[PDB]
Amino acid sequence: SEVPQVVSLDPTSIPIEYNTPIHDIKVQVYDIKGGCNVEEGLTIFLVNNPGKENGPVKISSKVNDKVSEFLKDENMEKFNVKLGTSKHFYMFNDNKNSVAVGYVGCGSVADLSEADMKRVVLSLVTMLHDNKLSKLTVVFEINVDKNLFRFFLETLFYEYMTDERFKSEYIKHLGVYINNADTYKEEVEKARVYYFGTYYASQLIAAPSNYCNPVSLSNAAVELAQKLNLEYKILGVKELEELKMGAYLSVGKGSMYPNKFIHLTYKSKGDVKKKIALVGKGITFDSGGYNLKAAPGSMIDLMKFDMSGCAAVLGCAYCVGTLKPENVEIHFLSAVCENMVSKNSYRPGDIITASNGKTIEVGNTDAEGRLTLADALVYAEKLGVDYIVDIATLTGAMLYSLGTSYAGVFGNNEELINKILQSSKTSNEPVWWLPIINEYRATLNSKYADINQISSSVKASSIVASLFLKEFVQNTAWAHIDIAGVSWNFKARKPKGFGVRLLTEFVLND
Amino acid sequence: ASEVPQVVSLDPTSIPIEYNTPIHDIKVQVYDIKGGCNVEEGLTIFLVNNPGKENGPVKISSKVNDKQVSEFLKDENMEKFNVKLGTSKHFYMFNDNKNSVAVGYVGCGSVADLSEADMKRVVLSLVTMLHDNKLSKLTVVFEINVDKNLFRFFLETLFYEYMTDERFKSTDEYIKHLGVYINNADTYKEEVEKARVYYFGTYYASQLIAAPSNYCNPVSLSNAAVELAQKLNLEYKILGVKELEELKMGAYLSVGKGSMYPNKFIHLTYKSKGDVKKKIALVGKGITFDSGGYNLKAAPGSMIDLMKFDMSGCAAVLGCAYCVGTLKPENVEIHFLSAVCENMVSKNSYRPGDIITASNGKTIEVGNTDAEGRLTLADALVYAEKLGVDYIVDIATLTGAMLYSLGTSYAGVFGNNEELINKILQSSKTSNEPVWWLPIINEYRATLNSKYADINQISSSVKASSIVASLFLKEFVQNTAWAHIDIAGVSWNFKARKPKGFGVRLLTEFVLND
Amino acid sequence: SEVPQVVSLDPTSIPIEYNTPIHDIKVQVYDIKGGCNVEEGLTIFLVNNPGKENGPVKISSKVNDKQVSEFLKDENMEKFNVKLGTSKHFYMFNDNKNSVAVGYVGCGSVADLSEADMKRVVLSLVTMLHDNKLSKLTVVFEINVDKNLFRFFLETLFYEYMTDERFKSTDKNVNMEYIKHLGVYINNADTYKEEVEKARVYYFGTYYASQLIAAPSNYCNPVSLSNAAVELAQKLNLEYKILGVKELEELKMGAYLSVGKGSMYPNKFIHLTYKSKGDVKKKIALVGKGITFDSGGYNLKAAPGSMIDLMKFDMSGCAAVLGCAYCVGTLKPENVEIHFLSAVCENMVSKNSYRPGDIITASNGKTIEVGNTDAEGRLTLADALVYAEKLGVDYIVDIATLTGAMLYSLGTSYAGVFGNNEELINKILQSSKTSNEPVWWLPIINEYRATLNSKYADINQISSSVKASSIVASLFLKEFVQNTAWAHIDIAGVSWNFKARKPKGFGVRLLTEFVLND
Amino acid sequence: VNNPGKENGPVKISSKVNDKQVSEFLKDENMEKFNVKLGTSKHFYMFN
Ligand SMILES: [Zn+2]
Ligand SMILES: [Zn+2]
Ligand SMILES: [Zn+2]
Ligand SMILES: [Zn+2]
Ligand SMILES: [Zn+2]
Ligand SMILES: [Zn+2]
Repeated sequence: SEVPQVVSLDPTSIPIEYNTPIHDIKVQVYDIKGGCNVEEGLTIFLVNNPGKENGPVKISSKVNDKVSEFLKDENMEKFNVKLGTSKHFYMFNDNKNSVAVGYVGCGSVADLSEADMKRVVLSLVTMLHDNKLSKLTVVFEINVDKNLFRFFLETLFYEYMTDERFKSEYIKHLGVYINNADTYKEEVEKARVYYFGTYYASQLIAAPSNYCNPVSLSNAAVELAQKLNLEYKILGVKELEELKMGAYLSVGKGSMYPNKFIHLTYKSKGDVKKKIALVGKGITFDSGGYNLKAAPGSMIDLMKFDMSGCAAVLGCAYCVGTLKPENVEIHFLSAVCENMVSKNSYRPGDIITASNGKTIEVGNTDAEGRLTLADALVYAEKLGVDYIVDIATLTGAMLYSLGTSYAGVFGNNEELINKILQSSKTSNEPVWWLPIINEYRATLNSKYADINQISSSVKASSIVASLFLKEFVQNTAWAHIDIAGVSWNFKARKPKGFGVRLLTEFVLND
Repeated sequence: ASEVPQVVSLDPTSIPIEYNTPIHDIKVQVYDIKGGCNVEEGLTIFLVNNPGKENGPVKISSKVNDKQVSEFLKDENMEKFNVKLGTSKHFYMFNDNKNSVAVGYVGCGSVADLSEADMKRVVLSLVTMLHDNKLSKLTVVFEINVDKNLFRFFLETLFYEYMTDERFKSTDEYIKHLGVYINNADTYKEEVEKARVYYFGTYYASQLIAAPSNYCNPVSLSNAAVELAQKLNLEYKILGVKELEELKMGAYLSVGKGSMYPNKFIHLTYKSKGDVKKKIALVGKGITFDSGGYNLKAAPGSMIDLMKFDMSGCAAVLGCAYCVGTLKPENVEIHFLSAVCENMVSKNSYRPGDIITASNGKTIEVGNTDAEGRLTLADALVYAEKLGVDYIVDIATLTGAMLYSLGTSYAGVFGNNEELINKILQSSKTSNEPVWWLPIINEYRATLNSKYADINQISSSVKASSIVASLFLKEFVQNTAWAHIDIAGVSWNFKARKPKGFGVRLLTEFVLND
Repeated sequence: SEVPQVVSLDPTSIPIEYNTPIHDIKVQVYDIKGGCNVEEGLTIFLVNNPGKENGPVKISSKVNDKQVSEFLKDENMEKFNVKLGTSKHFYMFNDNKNSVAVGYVGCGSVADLSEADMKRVVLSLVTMLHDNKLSKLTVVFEINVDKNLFRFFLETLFYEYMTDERFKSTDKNVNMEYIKHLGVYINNADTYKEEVEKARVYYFGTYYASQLIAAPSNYCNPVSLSNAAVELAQKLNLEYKILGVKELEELKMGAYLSVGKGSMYPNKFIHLTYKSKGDVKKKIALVGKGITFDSGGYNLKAAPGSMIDLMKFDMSGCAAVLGCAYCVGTLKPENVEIHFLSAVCENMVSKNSYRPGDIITASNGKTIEVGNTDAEGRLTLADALVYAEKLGVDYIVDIATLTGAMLYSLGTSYAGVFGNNEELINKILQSSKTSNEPVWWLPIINEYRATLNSKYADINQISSSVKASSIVASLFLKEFVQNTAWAHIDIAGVSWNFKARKPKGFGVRLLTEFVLND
Repeated sequence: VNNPGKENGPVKISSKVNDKQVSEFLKDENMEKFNVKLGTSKHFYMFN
């Protein structure tokens, strides 16, 4: 638990902000029914137009200030609903008080996608990032699901929150005019919780590899655990050795940082109707090892993110510990380590031995993720759970298959896959089912070991990796969410925290 | 039918096609296992498994109508051999008539329900027993459960794998009969001729794909489709450059500018003789060589020597024309399409950057001349939709990225309509040509926003090419249920070094079941 | 015969210089025993010190001049050593009170100078002649050389001295004057005298080859090159025949014709024949790869190190053959009949080009699946070899810039020879030794044959698994010779002198010694 | 076994064998069903 250092100026912990300004926002919801007040700060109307370009903006809600003149149709026609196009204006109201008033365009379609709502929020955040306001209020002139409302809120909080921890003001009030604002009120605290789980995950991901390394990551998780009263355990090298976690130990052989295997457990208040284990890939930095990420495209500069799976698990723990779902036992697991080049590193060609006794021929040391997951997956399975769900920035191939938006889920059990897809729906974190194609299993037949780590022929890498992992779950329903492609936001230069909400929604729904 | 232009008089002017294959001469007889097996001339093979017991012993359970053969195949003899999948053994013995018989088995493993890929393995083992053995008869005894579709798949695969394509051999004996013993033989009988047609559909597609690009060019490919149409009584229109310009197919015409072969757009039509209740357009990418154009395929792994196969879509479509025209399904009108052209590098080629106008008036900014299939498909889809069909299904070797997403064993199906997608997946199950449903992610659409044209041909940010190509193709279908099958990954069998003829059975099952 | 043009400024012939200044040099050999007259120009001593690594210069020849003998006393020479390629210049007045330039080039301490050693010597000697205005050079051999080496010295001096200025316009060298006389002093002079005009013919044959290789692809294309061949034959009284496309079609040379499909230039197959008066004892076909430009085709030479800018040299094989024709036509050997074919064409990217994957049919009926369009050399040679074999010949020797792999195996000094007959290969290694053009014997490893098994055609052009591509290409060519002793010299690595940025003219001497010494 | 001259020629076994069943199997009429293409093999189980 002390972090080793090369020089005294090496950080020895990950800075985390738990108490964010976003927690300092008092939120109230109101029925668009009763009309809208414009007493203070910034008022935005979310508007669309079926049959557009988009067409003009028309406000439909009645407003309790003669602001009404501004939002009359002569002036609003000058503005259109093209998705994400916004305008806001300052003006005085019935009190000669300063009000700011505007709109965000919501396209032509009256049902809105995960990604369109994102574009909506980004535009709204833009406005908040450049205006000092005590208050913002939001008027929904577009239909939205209870889930999507939350998503809007979550996304608003997350996108609005800025991470300043490595650099050497916010609204205090959010008001919302919806409609059946009773149906919705309850999404508010969930949103806020989901925001933090997400944001927290993002604090870990964004934490560079020199702050966030196996030891610091393990201390943080223990601290998180402590705050939620989750049971915690950090297996160090000696117990990982006793446990013969050789694939896992092999990957970290090269690091100055001892392997740390995080095991957090959320025992449930209820009757124990599902033991579930969430297993995240925690490579705190992936050099690729001796198969160094040197090829144009390999993105060595981003490989602090290769623990995104682990962070997503941890952020999910935050949400679970907080919202306190009933009837579920949950295990939060991650084989945390670093993939480094060294005299001590495992080599291409090494035959290593997983904790289940499977010998594995390493054909490429940058495929280290499935090696550590193999050992965690046996550990998970030994727990006697019903469901194992792992989540990993496992394969560059994701980017060529589903790309940066949707993650793929592979599995050995249809009904588990289905519970993941439905969590996808309600978490509004897009996941798509991908097959484990058994025809490819032959390409893992080592000549010398029991199994190859990688195929040399097949290029469907995400599929071979799933097939590899599948060899390490004997008897338990298991799904593997590969987030290599979706985890970092390339346009915005930051983690999405992808997966926290989806995993939480998953333990909440099933 | 047009003249194939030539540079030299030695340039071939048609695709050689073999219609009467040795497989057609095979007499197939199906017998019910309950009557026992006669084991005489040829090679008699048992398909045996042992469920649950991995590599378990061979036990022959069918009655054999020969005391010497029964003696040889008693459990005590057979238990020393095992059912490991694809394992095989040959036996030689004298039957009750003092006649030498060859018997054997192919292990079918320890899983009750064989998968398409398992059965391929079995068939491959079986075919190695047919190779290098001058046999007049093979008899195959099913001691494994298969449904009707798998049984048919067994025969198609057998026929297909057994057949050897020797059209291009110059300087470098098939069974005549095939017995099959299986339980409830009478229910399987009807798959036999179906399998025979499917085999040829596929094999025919395969001959076209395997045909090299000097043989199989736009003129000779379309001529082949005309000929096929004439043999099958399908209607046909081949649209040439003049008619294509008139139709304003500037996407399709641009790709072909750099070729010595004029574009030729194939429109085969099968109409049913009774009231037509569904109209379907099947559209295949038909790029008879894809050099990549100015975006030349030069990078390692780009496989420019396999690029004759960039008309696999069109082949699957034509092979489906064969199956449909042969089986004559009712109440349906099918249009078989394929904007055929060749993507070459020339003073006349279209360029990266060129802005081109499709037949629906949409302008396209070309980012990469090697993303040419989507452009030819664009105008095909516009054409297809002007036919006013209920469904448009395209099949194309569109994106190399398929090799990185689903690999070489499962094609991707995208579409704008779930019902149609489900019908394609249904057809996947029953044809046993595996397809997986992949999303058209609307969030990527903005990366197709061109600063100058209505739309970009390619995304400059999104590496998910199959999805982005799909999204592009979707811009060219206004109002019709449409699906798109990316077979780039699966069309060519790298291990066997031949085409699969993939899609033919799939498309045919689609047309037949719906 | 008419060379097509795209614009009127495109050259319609290779410019060829036949009367080179080297031809105007009167060469006299004298016996060293009678002493050196030192009366004008430059007198160079070739001097060694066998044993003493960089030992001193000590002149051994009597010099018939008090003053020049004084200057060359041991005392005065000691400051200088014999390091291979070292040289010095001296200036003095002879007995006739005339200014006289004298010098030496060091030939090292190994009494047996190798090809590459003698080349360094001639190189040093040529630097003494460049940047100087001299009417006469005399060279004094104070080293031991056999007759072949003496000839090689002369051939090399001539070749290296000659400067190719056909493409200079505004930048012709104001300062290139050539000696008009060359005197040679050697032991047993009479025995070396034969070698002078042989050297002179050998030099021209190789220079001629060199001019064709060095002519860029817009000057040297398949029509200009074959027009040059015809002119050469005409000047030498050789029977010749240029097969054009219609005849190549009738001959079903589909492999050859496919390679040239993409070219704005019609394929032209050169066939020249030299026949002895009297009994023809040996009949030989010499086949030269003649790709006048090799883009690689649709497998374009785009990768780093593919040296596309050099690909004018892809007709080096042809050039060697044609320089051989020059030597053979000039020296008129007895009891031979030599064919000097050359399936000439250009490998371009076009709507008309052949494409990877194409299956083409060679003139012997064999179908070939093209796997890479930049393996065109073997395709043209396949048909050239069928044609050669049908001539009823005893030996077919091809020479070809076939494989860049040659740079990884033997590099830039030694060519590789492969073949189907040990005696033929040994005759090649025998002519290699007497021409001083180094060749090394490499194996046709039959084990790699299976990788040319095509699924669809009779044979693959290329291996998709074996990287020993000089061997594979030999395997392929072997398929086109049924029943004739045949060897293949792969000069991809040695044809171009990278250090001097010009052709070596590699092969002419080798092919000539081969033809002569039979 | 080989077949000199005949590319992919028939299998012909010359050795005399000490068993009448295998002798039968090895008769020319059965063995010509097979060819000598390098590496091509067949083998059959029987009772002696
Ligand atoms: Zn890695
Ligand atoms: Zn990794
Ligand atoms: Zn392309
Ligand atoms: Zn293409
Ligand atoms: Zn080449
Ligand atoms: Zn070449």
